[PDB]
Order: sequence, then C-alpha cells, then structure tokens
Amino acid sequence: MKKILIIGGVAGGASAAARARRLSETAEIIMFERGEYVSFANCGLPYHISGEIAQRSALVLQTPESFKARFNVEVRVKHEVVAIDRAAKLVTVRRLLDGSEYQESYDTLLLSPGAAPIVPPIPGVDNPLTHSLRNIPDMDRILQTIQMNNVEHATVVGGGFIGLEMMESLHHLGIKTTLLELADQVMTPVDREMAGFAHQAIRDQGVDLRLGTALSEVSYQVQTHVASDAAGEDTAHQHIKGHLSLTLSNGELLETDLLIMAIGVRPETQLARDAGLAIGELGGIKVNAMMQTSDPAIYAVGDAVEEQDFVTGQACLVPLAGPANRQGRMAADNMFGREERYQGTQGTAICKVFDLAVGATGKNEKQLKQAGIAFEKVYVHTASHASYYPGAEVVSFKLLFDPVKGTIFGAQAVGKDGIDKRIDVMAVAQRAGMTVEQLQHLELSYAPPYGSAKDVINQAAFVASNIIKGDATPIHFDQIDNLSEDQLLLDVRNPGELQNGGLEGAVNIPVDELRDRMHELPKDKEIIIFCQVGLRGNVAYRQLVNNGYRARNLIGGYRTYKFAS
Amino acid sequence: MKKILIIGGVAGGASAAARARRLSETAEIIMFERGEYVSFANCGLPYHISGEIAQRSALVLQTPESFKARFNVEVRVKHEVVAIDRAAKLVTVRRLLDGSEYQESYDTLLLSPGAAPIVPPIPGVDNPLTHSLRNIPDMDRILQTIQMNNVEHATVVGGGFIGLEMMESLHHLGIKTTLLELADQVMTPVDREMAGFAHQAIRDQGVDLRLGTALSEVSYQVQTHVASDAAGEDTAHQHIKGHLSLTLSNGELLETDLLIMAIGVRPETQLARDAGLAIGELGGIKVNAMMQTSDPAIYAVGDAVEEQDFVTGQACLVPLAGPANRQGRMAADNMFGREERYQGTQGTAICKVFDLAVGATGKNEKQLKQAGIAFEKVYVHTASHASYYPGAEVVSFKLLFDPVKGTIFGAQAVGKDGIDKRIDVMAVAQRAGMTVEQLQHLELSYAPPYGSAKDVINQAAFVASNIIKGDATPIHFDQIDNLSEDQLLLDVRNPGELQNGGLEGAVNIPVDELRDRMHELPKDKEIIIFCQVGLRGNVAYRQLVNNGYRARNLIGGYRTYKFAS
Ligand SMILES: Cc1cc2nc3c(=O)[nH]c(=O)nc-3n(C[C@H](O)[C@H](O)[C@H](O)COP(=O)(O)OP(=O)(O)OC[C@H]3O[C@@H](n4cnc5c(N)ncnc54)[C@H](O)[C@@H]3O)c2cc1C
Ligand SMILES: Cc1cc2nc3c(=O)[nH]c(=O)nc-3n(C[C@H](O)[C@H](O)[C@H](O)COP(=O)(O)OP(=O)(O)OC[C@H]3O[C@@H](n4cnc5c(N)ncnc54)[C@H](O)[C@@H]3O)c2cc1C
Ligand SMILES: CC(C)(COP(=O)(O)OP(=O)(O)OC[C@H]1O[C@@H](n2cnc3c(N)ncnc32)[C@H](O)[C@@H]1OP(=O)(O)O)[C@@H](O)C(=O)NCCC(=O)NCCS
Ligand SMILES: CC(C)(COP(=O)(O)OP(=O)(O)OC[C@H]1O[C@@H](n2cnc3c(N)ncnc32)[C@H](O)[C@@H]1OP(=O)(O)O)[C@@H](O)C(=O)NCCC(=O)NCCS
Ligand SMILES: [Cl-]
Ligand SMILES: [Cl-]
Repeated sequence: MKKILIIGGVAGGASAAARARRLSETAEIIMFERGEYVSFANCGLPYHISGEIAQRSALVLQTPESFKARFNVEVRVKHEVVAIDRAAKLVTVRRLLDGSEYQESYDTLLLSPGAAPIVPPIPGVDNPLTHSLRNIPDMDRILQTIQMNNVEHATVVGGGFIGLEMMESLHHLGIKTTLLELADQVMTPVDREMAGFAHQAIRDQGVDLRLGTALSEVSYQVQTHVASDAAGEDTAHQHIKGHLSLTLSNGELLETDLLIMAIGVRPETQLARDAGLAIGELGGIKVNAMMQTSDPAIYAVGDAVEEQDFVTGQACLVPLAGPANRQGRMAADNMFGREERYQGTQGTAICKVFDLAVGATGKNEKQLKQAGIAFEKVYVHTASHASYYPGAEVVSFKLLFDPVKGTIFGAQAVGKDGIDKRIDVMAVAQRAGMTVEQLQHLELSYAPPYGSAKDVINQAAFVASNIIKGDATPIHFDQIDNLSEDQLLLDVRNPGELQNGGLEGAVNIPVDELRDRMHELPKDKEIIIFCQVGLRGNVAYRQLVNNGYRARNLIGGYRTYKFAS
Repeated sequence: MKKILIIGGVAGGASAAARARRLSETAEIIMFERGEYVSFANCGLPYHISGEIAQRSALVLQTPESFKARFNVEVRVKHEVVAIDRAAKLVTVRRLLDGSEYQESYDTLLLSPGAAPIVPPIPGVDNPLTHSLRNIPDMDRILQTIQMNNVEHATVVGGGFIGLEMMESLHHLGIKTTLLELADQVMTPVDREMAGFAHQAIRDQGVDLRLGTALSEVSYQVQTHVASDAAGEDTAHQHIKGHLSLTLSNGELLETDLLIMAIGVRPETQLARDAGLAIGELGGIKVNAMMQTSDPAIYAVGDAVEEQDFVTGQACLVPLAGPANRQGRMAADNMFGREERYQGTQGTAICKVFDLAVGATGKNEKQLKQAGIAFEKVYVHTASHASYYPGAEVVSFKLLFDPVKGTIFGAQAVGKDGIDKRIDVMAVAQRAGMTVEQLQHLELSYAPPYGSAKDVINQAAFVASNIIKGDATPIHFDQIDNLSEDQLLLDVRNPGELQNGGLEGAVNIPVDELRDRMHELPKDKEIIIFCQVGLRGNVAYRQLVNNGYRARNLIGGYRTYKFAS
C-alpha cells in the first residue's frame, strides 16, 4: 500500500488527494495545510470583499471532515512542513497551535505550496494599513482595516489581475481609489494598444490611474487625536488607526487611508532549496513533463513550478487555477505509475474590468519581439452578435501569427460581451495546431441572439489570410505618423465622421464616391488608406490596387490608432 | 472583361457579388432578385414580428443603389430568371412589372435561389388565415392578419427552428399558442432526452405543446356577423377576418384565429432540373467541393444545394446562413480560377427557447444508429461558471464518440447560460480532428464571472476517457428500468433528496456513509449505482470496484433519466 503525503491543500494538492483515492482504496493519504482551510476559492476573495459574493461560507468547498467521510483522506490543518529529509524519506512538520514538531514517513511526496506575494524593498512598507491578498485571513485583515480606519481613499499598486480586482472591489464599496503601475499599461498579457480600452474604462469610473509611476517610500503616521462628538467636532471622516503618506518616483506626495500591494507572486521554493531539489532560472521548482522534481519520489505542481510555454517550449511562470487543478490530478495518476505527460501552458486568461472583459491566450507582441520570433498582426472590431438584434457590443480583437506558415502565436480580445467565447475558440484552435488559413473555415453557432453569419474569428482569419496571400498590404498605427514624400494619406470615411478625430493632412474621398472620383489621386504616389475600423479601407484598397496603384490599408483603422495613444 | 450573372441576391448571391468585385474592377457583375429586397436579414424576421427588433429598417443591410455605389454591381429587383440555355450561355429573364422577357449572356453563372417552405397535402390548407415565413412580404402578411383578425389564439405546426421562433414571438405578443409536431420532439438536431429540457420550458410558459401529432384537415369559416356596440354587444374578442377549425390525427378539433405552417424547406431546383443539371437523392442541386454544378461554367451554393456531411462524407441538407455566406465567397474565388475546396458541413446550430438555448454540432444518436456507426455517449450537468459567484446556470451537455478510437461524432447542450460557447468549442475541436483523450487538455478562460477551474468541456472529456480506458462502466437511462436477478439497485443520494423522485426498489446508502456501510451489499451481485447527475455515483463506483465488486454508474444520473420521460 503506498503512503502518500501532500504539502498544501488547495488547487494542486486537494485535487491530487481526491483523484488518488479514486484510483486506490488501499493507499494511505495525508494532506498538510498550514492554514485553517482546505479547498477554498482563492479566486473569490476580492468578490467577497465587495459583497458581490454575499456569503463567507460559499468560499469553502471542502472541509477536513468532508475529505475524511468521502475520500478517507486524513487532512491536518494548522500543520506546516518545515523540512524534507530526502535520504530518510521523512518530513518534519510543526503544529502551529503549540510549536511542537514530529516526523512523518512517505513512499512519495507532492509539493503544492503555491506562490507568495512579492515583498518590495520599499522603505516603511511594513505597517498596519498596508496589506497583500492571498488567503482568507489576508481578506479578513483587509476587511477589518476598511471598517476600523473608516477608509475613504485607498491606493492599489500593480495593474495585474489581482490589482484590478481589488481596485474594482474598493470602488464597489464607495471608496475613492488610485491605481499605480510602473509599466506603461495594466494587464501585461495584452499589448499596450489593447490595454488602452481598459485605461479609458478605468478613468470613466473616476479612478485616479497613474501609469509609468513607482511608489518610492511609505510613511505611516499614527493617529494621536481622537475627535469626538462630546468635543463638538465632526467625526465622520476621521481615521483612528492612522494615515499613509506616500512618495512617488517623480517626487509627488499621495495621501491615503489604505494601501494594497498587488505587484505579483513568487514561487514557494524554500523547502525545495533546503532539500537540494533543482530550481529553474525563473526561481520556480524545475519539473519534467510527468511533474517529477530532481528526486523521482517527489512531485510538484501549481504556482510553485516552472512550466513549458506551449508556443515556444521555453520555461515560463503562469500562476493560474486551471493548470494547477489538472496538474494535481495528473501527478496522482503518475504516482500510481501511469506515466502521463503534461502538454505545456498557453497562459489562457481573462479579467473583469468594470463593464469590459480583457482576455488573451498564447504570446503577445512584446514576448515575440523580445524572443526574435518574426510575426505579423491583425485587428478587427466586429459586433459580438448580429448587429440588427439588440445588445450587440464591439469585440476588439487581436491575432498574432507567422506571416508565412500561418502558425497561430496568440490572441487578445476586449469588449463588453462574448470575449470569454472568442478566447476559448482561439485557445482550442491553437492547441489543436490549426493555422490562420484553416481558421477561415470555422462553422460556429449562429442565431441572432448569440452570434453572426461570419464570426469575429472568421473576419480576423480572412483579414490575416489576405495579408499572407498578398491580396492586402498593411500599415500599422505606429507607422502612419511618419510618412515620406512618395506617400499620399487618404481618409475614406464620410465627412461627418471627421469631427471625431482624424490624422493631420489627409485628403477626404468617401469610399462610396471613390470609383468615380479616382483620377483625383496621382498614380506616382503610394496611397495610404484608413477608415474607422479597417473594413471600408479594405474595399478602397482593392479598388486602387485593381487599377494599378501602389497602396496600403491601416489595419484596425482609426479606432486602433486612437486607443494606442 | 469576364461577364458574371448571379441569380439570388441574398446570403449566397450577395456574398459572391461583393467578393467578386474586390477580386476584379474590369468584370461585369449583374445580380437578379425576383423580389423587392437584396441582402435582407432572413433570421431577424420573427424578432421584428414580436417587436424585439423594433425597426423595420434594421432588416435591410444593402440596397440596389448601395451595391451600385460601393461595388459597381448592377442589381435588378423584380427580375426573375425563368430559364437557363447552357449550350448557348444565355438566361431568359422575366420582368415582373410587365411579364416581358429578354435574354442575357454570361461567361460564368451562380445559382443561389434558396429553398421554399414545404406544401403539405392537407385539405383546406390554402386560406387567408394561414401563412408560412420566408421573406419580408410573408412577414408583413403575418403582421397584417394578427392586427386585422385581432388574433388571440394561434396554432404553429412544426417544431424546428422557425416553428419554435414563431411560437416565442406570438407568446411575446400575449397571444395563446399551440405547437403541433408529428415527431416525439421539438428541435431534431438534439436527441429526445435533450429536447425534454425544452418541452418543459415551453409548457412552463403555458404553450399547449402536442407532440406525436399531425394536422389532418383545415376548415376556414368566413365571419358573417360583425358585432357592434350600437347593437349593445361585446366587441373585444371578435375576429372579422374569420375562424379556423382544425382536425388532428387523433380526431380532436382545434379552434384558432391564425395558423403558421413551419414544417421545413425544400431546395429550389426547377431552373436546374429544366437545364439538365444534376440533382442528388435528397432533391438538392448536386455540386463538387469547388461549388461547381454538372456544368463547369455554372456554380451553385446555399439552401438549394446538397452538401458533404463533415463526419461521414455523405450528402445532407442543412439550410443555414454561415455556410451559405462562406460558400458564395468561395464561389466568387473559383470563378476567377482560384480552385478552392469547401471542407464539409457539421450542422452547428443554436435556437433560443424562452430562457434556454438549445445547441448542437456534428451527428446525433438517431443519425448514428441509422447509419450503423458504433458510438458511446456521456452526459454532464455542470455549472456555466464558478457556482460560488452569482448567476451561474446548469449546462446539460451530451458528448457522442467512438468508444475505442475516441473520434468526436457530435455534441449537444441545453441551458440558461454559456451554450453558444460550449458548442463553438466542440465545433472547433471536431473540425480540427481532436479526440476525446485530447480534449482533457483544453486550457480555457477562467475568472469567476465567466468559467470554472475545470470547464463543462474538461468534465465531459474526463467522464468519457474514463469509459474508454475501463476506469468507469456505464449504464444508461434506457437500461436501468430492466435489471435481472444478478443486479442490485443502489441510490447514493442523501435521504432528503429521495423526496423529488427516484427509482422503485433502490437500496439507499448515501456516498459519504458508503465506505463504512459497505458490507451491507452482497458481493455476488453487480451493483447498479445512481445519484442526481452522475458525479457522486462515480465516487461510489470507484469505491466498490476498488474493493472487488462488479458495478455500473448511471451516466447523467437521475436528472438525465427524469427528462427522458
Ligand atoms: C485574489 C486572487 C485571485 C485569483 N484569481 C484567479 C482567477 O481568476 N483565475 C485563475 O485561473 N487563477 C486565479 N488566481 C490564482 C490561483 O489562486 C492559483 O494560481 C492556484 O490557486 C494555485 O494553486 P496552488 O496549489 O499552486 O497554490 P495555493 O492555492 O496557494 O495553495 C497552496 C497551499 O499550500 C499551503 N502551504 C504552503 N507551504 C506549506 C507548507 N510548507 N506546509 C503546509 N502547507 C503549506 C499554503 O498555505 C496554501 O494554502 C487568483 C489568486 C488570488 C490570490
Ligand atoms: C425565419 C427564418 C429564420 C432563420 N434563422 C436562421 C438562423 O438563426 N441561423 C441560420 O444559420 N440560418 C437561419 N435561417 C436560414 C438562412 O436564412 C438561409 O440558410 C440562407 O438565407 C440561405 O441563403 P440562400 O442564398 O441559399 O437563399 P435565400 O437567402 O433564400 O436567397 C435566395 C434569393 O433567391 C431568389 N430567387 C429564387 N429564384 C430566383 C430566380 N429564378 N430569379 C431571381 N431570383 C430568385 C429569392 O427570391 C431569394 O430572395 C433562417 C431562415 C428563415 C426563413
Ligand atoms: C474540488 C477539488 C477538491 C477536487 O475534487 P474532485 O472530486 O477531484 O473534483 P470535481 O468536483 O471537479 O469532480 C471531478 C471528478 O468527477 C468526475 N465527473 C465530473 N462530472 C461527472 C458526472 N456528471 N458524472 C460522472 N463523473 C463526473 C470526473 O471524471 C472526475 O473524476 P476523475 O478525475 O476520476 O476523472 C479541488 O479542485 C479543489 O479543492 N478545488 C478548490 C480549490 C481551488 O481550485 N482553488 C483555486 C482558485 S479558484
Ligand atoms: C453583406 C453582404 C452583402 C456581404 O458583403 P461583404 O462586403 O462581403 O461582407 P462583410 O461586411 O462581412 O465584409 C467582409 C470583408 O471585409 C474584410 N474585413 C472584415 N473586417 C475587416 C477589417 N476590420 N479590416 C480590413 N478588412 C476587414 C474581410 O476580409 C472581407 O473581405 P474579403 O472577403 O475580400 O476577405 C452579404 O453577406 C449579405 O447580403 N448579408 C445579409 C444577407 C444574409 O446573409 N442573410 C442571411 C441570414 S441572416
Ligand atoms: Cl471602416
Ligand atoms: Cl450526483
């Protein structure tokens, strides 16, 4: 009978524990968790903060006693593993209740410790008004400061998903908020010009967003003076637990009631470095594709481990829940000798940003420029369903691919509806190895409430494949401010549309009058075309090229240019 | 120049005509449409009847004048092609206004004439209160009877997509409705036990639904008496345009103010039969995969043409707008010599049924049995996003597959949320050639407002792969009422649930007490196991099989069984 020990009782480890029991009734299974709870909803925590998850009880999916009754697994809460002795096959655990220790033997071990929020070397950061959010007790501490310091202004630092969901939760509660990010964008899985849609939705809601900005120093000032109604002062905007004074990278001062630090997570590697297990160059535990670590008796999975990038095959860190549940179930397999291989990670993700969703899968343009992978890019801005049926919303969509083989590198989407469906389709298509050209032949669901005769994805294909075939020639948003004396700029929108914004120096010929009015444009210039989203631009480009003109169409049209600035 | 003539100015014909112009400015393009409108939204028609789509101008996407301006195509409204002389490369054209006819020559011709509603051989069916729905003027006639006949009760015949949409539209107007279907189910793209979810939701809204029934005779009675207020009569529930009395196949009479006939459509083939063109055994125009008919200078696409079934490679009839628009695009390519080949049709479809959507891709169980293909099926009933975040809904989902090769045959889903996204994923997965074993590694979008750590699709994959690998042994809803003396029925729900329905003779041991209570079950019988959905049943199965019992799990649990009756 195999004695199995599991370190961590959440997404990785709880999922191996239940799987391993279905596989064998004879094994001994013991799962350690240093916290009070197992199988809690990490992803739910900012939503319980704002009240959107009304019921604390809903964040707890399994208990020690339920794991015992259903799966016979002995789960020990408030028990922290403090060492692994590999030659002996024993682990030392500490009982947090009283600080005593004992040892336990294993036949095989699974490490599933996750990743801890990043500590930044900021003077004065460590203080009673400053918190990071990983678990339920972190959430209760945040709640308790909100109540007790009567929070009216708050600052979040970092524009990744945890930061944006804290920001949104704080705003749900009536709190005035400021978000700082050092980058020139929120959410880094999406490129800069796609993040612009998010920046404007965030500023439309009264949030003070400051990009390109760092937090230099934190000054915590204890409240010395308790105002009171018996002294006849105003006690409504009082903060009894103190005040934060922040210095920013540009010497400005920001006064605040609460600071939340959401600048990312680092893998939990201390038990593994202390036992001599291999660490990768990203600082995560190194595992083979069977999820085994340098020691064949020891497995690891989840936030703590490095994975293989699906597109490139290189190491990457991607702390998401999906991969961690399916890795733990596969480790349980392999611990009974199935020899199953995990198939790489795409980084499929999505985040709510007030009324928008922001979604992506595979590689963005920054990661491709930086690894020297040649690529091309397309944008469309296409209704989430038939436009003649109410509630349709613009889906802004980006597609990164190899301009020659048609390989799918990545996809990004942004809008108020149907983004979770476009990113799922592209995730499936890429994982199954489809190329752009094949994307053209997708037969998706169409009735008017749900979709359109040609889907967002079909239109993106045709635009990408037209470039690959040489039936289209592009000019991107970043090239169009910089024209040469051989290029003539041409706006093919209608004249009423021009008061929304255009580009300095365009001649205006509306697409519907172009055929007739053509001789107006000299054939000794490369005509550089744009419309609102790139579609009327394409029509104009075909008429010009069909009559012997040299031409280019701005992909994404003015809408992509305008959100990119 | 190449001279191109198109018959039909809707989904197939229009898409060819705009594409053909982006390919060539020197081509001559003429498109004939027998009616008043080109590029209308067929699919929006029932929704404008209900007022959903408020504006009669939202149904019109291009005009003759817009197609002249944008694409220099000459469109001729109220011109019907009445003959094709293939040998001469001339068509004969009748001018509606006049009845005058002329000839027009062509280098290449596209037939995209659509499919007309089926005429049933029913005595008295042709009358002023009875209509089917193909185009804008069909729609205007329906609205006009509704108004003029003060419609308070109506009958719809046929339970496919148009029937179900007209029934919803009429209910949305406060009209009492009856739906009659000869089959034992609405929506034949999904099997009978999936349609039961739809049967209940339609009777829940007070629609009088009569399955297994036909309409044998229609008797139309003019109204002789005009009730008047001056005569001191109630004028409120009068129908001055008359009354319908229907006789059904069981001999019952049905009294109604309006009859809608939605029993299917049949390809327009008369021009093609008259010209000598080949026609398949299903009665559609026969084409190769480049969209060319038995005459190489003549192309055909859309509702009029038999297609190649993706899964089996045989002929099928599938009148849907996605296919029609992409085929007409491709036909234009081919006419300029690109030799592109379509790739088969999956029959991806979705229909709104009150708050449910009912969707499907691939083959159903009916079509598999009939064609003698060996298959297996799984069911799952999984929350549409993390059920700890509000608004999550049950997605009932069926997967059809090859139990040894893992080939994906079909998928079906019904429920209040997220059905479009599940069906698009499976349509992507099957068109790309993925197997059920590969679906287990799908990495989808998860954030609590949208998805779950394991999606509906990961769960279905795991359940089916377990069967394929011999880790599960299924019994289905249609076998469980049998049972021999070698079999013993076990219900592993909690006692409290037996309250909502069960199976007679079951011995109740709840799964969380089963490990301890298990000596109660004798080893010399195969234990036949059931819970609500099949998830707890799986866990009970693994416990018994792991202790040397013979066992089966009821796949889909009691839920799937309940909705099959
Ligand atoms: C606020 C927030 C929102 C999130 N939103 C999403 C989302 O929307 N979508 C998504 O895909 N992902 C999301 N995630 C990330 C997701 O929570 C993780 O990626 C997944 O939980 C990783 O599982 P894990 O088992 O590796 O680690 P964890 O869930 O962190 O579990 C590890 C457990 O190990 C315990 N432990 C560590 N060391 C020891 C020790 N030595 N002895 C005993 N116990 C130990 C810890 O206390 C911890 O409870 C979110 C995370 C947070 C914090
Ligand atoms: C009420 C309704 C709801 C629908 N909903 C959906 C849905 O939700 N999803 C979906 O995928 N599909 C739906 N459809 C079906 C979809 O509309 C068809 O699949 C598609 O329009 C077929 O395109 P087509 O070009 O073959 O035919 P059509 O669009 O019917 O166009 C053919 C044209 O040919 C003309 N014509 C015929 N013969 C001649 C001739 N001799 N000379 C000149 N003109 C001629 C006709 O008058 C017609 O206007 C719906 C259809 C209806 C009727
Ligand atoms: C819940 C948890 C304990 C896993 O328990 P589990 O019993 O493996 O999980 P599920 O409820 O998902 O059940 C899956 C099993 O049911 C089976 N199944 C699912 N639906 C079924 C159905 N309708 N009929 C038959 N079997 C079904 C599956 O095949 C699977 O079993 P398998 O792995 O042996 O193939 C673990 O995921 C967890 O603790 N999650 C919460 C913590 C977390 O993930 N947080 C991350 C941040 S949100
Ligand atoms: C509208 C209709 C006339 C076709 O016109 P169309 O110009 O081909 O159609 P679209 O608007 O979808 O445009 C697609 C073209 O724009 C291009 N495109 C789409 N978005 C683009 C973008 N933002 N930038 C550059 N090009 C873009 C596509 O590549 C494509 O050109 P291509 O075929 O040469 O590759 C025909 O579809 C129709 O009449 N529809 C209504 C009738 C109907 O289908 N009803 C049946 C069921 S409701
Ligand atoms: Cl445009
Ligand atoms: Cl169940």
